[PDB]
Amino acid sequence: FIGLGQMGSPMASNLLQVFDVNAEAVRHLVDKGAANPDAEFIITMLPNGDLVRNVLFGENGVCEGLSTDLVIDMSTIHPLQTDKLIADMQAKGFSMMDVPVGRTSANAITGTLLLLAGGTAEQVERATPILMAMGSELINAGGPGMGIRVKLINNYMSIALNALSAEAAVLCEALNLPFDVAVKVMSGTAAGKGHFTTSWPNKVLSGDLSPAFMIDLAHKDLGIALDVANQLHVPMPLGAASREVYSQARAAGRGRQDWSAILEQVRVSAGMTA
Amino acid sequence: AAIAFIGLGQMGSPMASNLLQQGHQLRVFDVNAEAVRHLVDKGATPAANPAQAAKDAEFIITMLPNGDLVRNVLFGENGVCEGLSTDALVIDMSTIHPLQTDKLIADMQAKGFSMMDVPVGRTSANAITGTLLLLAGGTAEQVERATPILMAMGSELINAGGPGMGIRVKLINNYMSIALNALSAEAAVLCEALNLPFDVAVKVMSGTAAGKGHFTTSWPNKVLSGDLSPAFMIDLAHKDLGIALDVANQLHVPMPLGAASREVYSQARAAGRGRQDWSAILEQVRVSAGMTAK
Amino acid sequence: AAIAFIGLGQMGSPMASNLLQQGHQLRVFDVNLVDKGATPAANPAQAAKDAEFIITMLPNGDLVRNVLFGENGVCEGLSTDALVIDMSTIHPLQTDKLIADMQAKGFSMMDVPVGRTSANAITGTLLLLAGGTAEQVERATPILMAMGSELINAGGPGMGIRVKLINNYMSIALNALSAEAAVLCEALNLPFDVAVKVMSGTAAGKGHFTTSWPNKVLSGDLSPAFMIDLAHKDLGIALDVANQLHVPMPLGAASREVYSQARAAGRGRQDWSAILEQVRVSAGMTAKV
Amino acid sequence: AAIAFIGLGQMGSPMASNLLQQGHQLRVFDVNAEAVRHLVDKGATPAANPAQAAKDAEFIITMLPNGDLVRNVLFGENGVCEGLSTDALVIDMSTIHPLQTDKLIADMQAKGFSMMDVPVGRTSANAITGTLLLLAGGTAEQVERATPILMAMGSELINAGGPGMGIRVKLINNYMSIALNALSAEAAVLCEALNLPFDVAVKVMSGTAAGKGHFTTSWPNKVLSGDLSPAFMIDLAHKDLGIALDVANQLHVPMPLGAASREVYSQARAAGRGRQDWSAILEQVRVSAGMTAK
Ligand SMILES: NC(=O)c1ccc[n+]([C@@H]2O[C@H](COP(=O)([O-])OP(=O)(O)OC[C@H]3O[C@@H](n4cnc5c(N)ncnc54)[C@H](O)[C@@H]3O)[C@@H](O)[C@H]2O)c1
Ligand SMILES: O=S(=O)(O)C[C@@H](O)CO
Ligand SMILES: O=S(=O)(O)C[C@@H](O)CO
Repeated sequence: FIGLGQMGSPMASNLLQVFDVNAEAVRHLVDKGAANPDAEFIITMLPNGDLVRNVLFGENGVCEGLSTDLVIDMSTIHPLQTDKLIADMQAKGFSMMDVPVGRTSANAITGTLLLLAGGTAEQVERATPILMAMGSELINAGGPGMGIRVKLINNYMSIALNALSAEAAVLCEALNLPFDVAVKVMSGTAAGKGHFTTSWPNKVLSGDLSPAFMIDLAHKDLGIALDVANQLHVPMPLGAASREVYSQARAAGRGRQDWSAILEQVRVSAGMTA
Repeated sequence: AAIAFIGLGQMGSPMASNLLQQGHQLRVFDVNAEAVRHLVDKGATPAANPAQAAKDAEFIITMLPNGDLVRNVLFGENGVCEGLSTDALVIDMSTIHPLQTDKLIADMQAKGFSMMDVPVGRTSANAITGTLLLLAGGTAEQVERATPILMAMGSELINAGGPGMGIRVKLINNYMSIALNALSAEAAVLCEALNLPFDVAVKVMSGTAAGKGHFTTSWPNKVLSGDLSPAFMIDLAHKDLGIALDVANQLHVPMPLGAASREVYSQARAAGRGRQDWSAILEQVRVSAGMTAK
Repeated sequence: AAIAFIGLGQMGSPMASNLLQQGHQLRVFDVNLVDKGATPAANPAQAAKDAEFIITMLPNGDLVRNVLFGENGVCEGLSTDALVIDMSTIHPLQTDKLIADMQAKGFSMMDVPVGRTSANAITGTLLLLAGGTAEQVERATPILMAMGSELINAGGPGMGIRVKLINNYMSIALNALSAEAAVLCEALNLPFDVAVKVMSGTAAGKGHFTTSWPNKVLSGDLSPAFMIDLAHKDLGIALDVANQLHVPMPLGAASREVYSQARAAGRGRQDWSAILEQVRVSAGMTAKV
Repeated sequence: AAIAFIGLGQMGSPMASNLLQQGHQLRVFDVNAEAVRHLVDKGATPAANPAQAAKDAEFIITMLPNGDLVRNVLFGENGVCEGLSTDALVIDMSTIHPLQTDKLIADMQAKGFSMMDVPVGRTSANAITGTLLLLAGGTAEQVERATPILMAMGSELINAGGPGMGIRVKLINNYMSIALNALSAEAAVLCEALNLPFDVAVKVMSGTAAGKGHFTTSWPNKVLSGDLSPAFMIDLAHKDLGIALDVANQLHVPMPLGAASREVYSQARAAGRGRQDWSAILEQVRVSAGMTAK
């Protein structure tokens, strides 16, 4: 176990049923059961992909003391950094898999993390028994580097959504609507349940852009929301940006398409095809 | 009961159709005569204008595209006001500006008339099957009076808890879902650009705040309880957002909402919230809007 | 000349005052100048009776319509020989509709909104942004030069409001961008005066309109002087630094996603002036180059 | 003088060409052998790698796309450090991350070598004519030593006032100019969508802060003098921005920078700045960045 941070410390604690630069962190794990990296499994849980590399390949690195018999990076790092590390370890005969975790440090404590299993379909079994104690659910990401990839998508979505949710909630407060009422409504719609499993499956994801809710009408409602926010001085940077995305969809002739067609617009914007 | 229905559009037409199916007597108006004709086939009496539609109706329903057309249908040349009785109840089910709704409810309360806001959640497919989400504003008395009529058009009613609270919860819901659609698109195209099957992303996000939202997950026992002690620190959220935007920018997936959201997290860091729970972003947006800190 | 003036606000009041000072005869109305020689009127209609020129200076295009076409409106008192001058800053499409709805009833209407502040309204040194026909601008110029010091022929009906909006959009948004650059400057402990000296030698301080654009994108030449890929990369460095120093840069952040869209569309090796072409395509216009 | 020049791109090539024209001896390296060949025709000595280029050079110039390629050219396999003397002066004229520059200047100061940052303002058109703006970081001694070499590539030099201050003022300049290009595009396309000739817009904007900028017009005697009394009120600026965004949204001209800018003005209004001069936006962005109000 390399890394005794907000996630590392409780994860290692659940295993006890070790190296870190902070001697106090070392001391806390010793009083629950190494100066640098004959173990079957190396787990790294470190803040960035540089520290992971410097802990595997640096002066007094893991590689110098590692056996030819899975290294599991559970860190949140750059996917391309993960790909290069898995290849640079595959180059020297060693096996490396990416198993980052979903959910927070509260779930790390209770061993109820979402385990986001990258690496080979075979390789998942080899580490799976060990890591299925540290989380409550495992998702087969379906290849090397797919673990960190689905972690990034999930974290992007949840972190940005928090900012958007804040704008909606303070506009709610500025309009003197109890938040409890907003939440009750939004829990029954895409607002609370998301579009991924509601508006998208039978429309854009099925290649059907025939309208259930038209982009023009969505665009118009966004205008009302931004007028209200601007008269009540609730800054809504995400709302403001989102209206200009809808505006781009209108410019491209998608005005009478279903709102799920925004997905197709962002695909075109990224230089993808239909 | 005797109902006037003005606005026979994608929503209006099947809503009015469900009222007739439930044995109500409808006077219908809309500028499109074909829309009028579809409801007349189904038993509605046609009216030449809003005034005629409103004559001796207990309930006046408007379903129109904006608050100006609602005003011009209530107060304009041959308006609802000209044919309305002081005993009737006006239900605007339109999505319009909440402050336009407040002014219309007051300008109808000024002339002895009763007006309530009952906008709807869900689409035209649900209007057809009478399974709309009914977002009932107006007084508890007005909601009780109107509920029997409303339950012919929708399968669920939510008491929004006052005049104008119906349109407000509609606006908050629609703001959230319309903007979220744009954010969801950024996540899905970054997913595709990284060659991750989308079904895998959705499976993962369905188990976290990404798919379940923050309102009922990260918020209740943290910021909404006045506890800002970190479960997930703003600085770490800020860092992960940076990685996402670096990747998107290397793969040329434009993420305007992500990019804006990082500058919100940056503002939270500048204000000393870096070691607070990510739910503290709510407190940052409240301060940013000139509200008193909780 | 015989003038009706409707709207005696922060701008209206001193503008009408300068018209009287220049020996014009004013009928004035406002919902809330007589000391200074104006005849008061009970409503727009009365104000308009036997006026050659009707001036409106109101906060929005709805109040302009309700003052021209409403109960006791200007149309009620206007002659077919008179000229309506809306000097209000309102929606351009609202101006177009008002000029047409007045041309429909035999009345003549031009847009002459004003640039510069209420200090300039007081001294009669406003920037006059003269829309309307060449004839209407000639006819109105003598009246207008009593309220402003400089007149710009916008070159048609509705072009007055349009050039006001474009100018004000550009300057108001630029203020926000300039702020981001200046605070990042301070966060890096670079004296501002040094940054300004440097930026005065580049498009940063001189702008792109008259520097990098004329001989590149505006000439249909997209061959690089400065490549979009490198511009995109520099924006990345700026946002990383700002994010480490907690200087929020919402305009920078948005701008990088615009450059990112230009890269997605295959413009990475084009000149940075090609961003104009990208925004034209984004707005559903036909590509020029 | 004996100069090593590594990076013969859109900037590098003509800069090195101007050094040869001024009778300096250049050892040139680039991964593109055709770029090497163009400067060899003009009198340059080709080198197989950075090391060879650096052997017995008084001045080492790097002009590369990013700070990683600069490091790999200075410290990599057959790097500049392998052929560099303790007597030479390394001048990175690249646009890279300021912290990457600080680390490179320190990692070269650690091995007895001298390194300074002299990035350039203006484009490759100015590189060709030797009229670059030279943004001289490093010590005043290093700037004096390098100035005669530098003045062959640029027409003016600005003493940025220390190591790493060259790249810092380059970043401020480049941030401003790159983002301004995006904003200028929004204004010009809204202009076209409204069927207003651009030349008319430019004539007007040339007489205001739109064309002249705020730094030297609206800011000096207001916010930069500590005076926030209005010439143009934030509320009025906020209103005009709203009209522009309504028009753009009706004509489907996407204006992401405009839309973001209005939310900045909105934050200024929430903070009580509505009746302050528009120059007070500077003070709002300072507060947003956690700086003390001036
Ligand atoms: N283009 C401008 O207007 C301008 C002006 C001022 C500053 N800058 C900055 O100056 C730098 C150079 O810009 P440019 O316009 O010359 O770009 P460019 O891509 O035309 O020049 C880069 C050159 O470096 C070469 N190169 C890349 N990696 C190399 C390596 N490891 N070893 C040797 N050669 C290598 C490339 O082949 C190319 O010839 C960048 O940092 C840029 O942002 C650009
Ligand atoms: O993935 S989420 O649960 O939204 C965030 C948590 O994983 C913190 O890293
Ligand atoms: O200095 S600017 O004219 O803003 C751009 C050019 O120098 C490229 O770096």
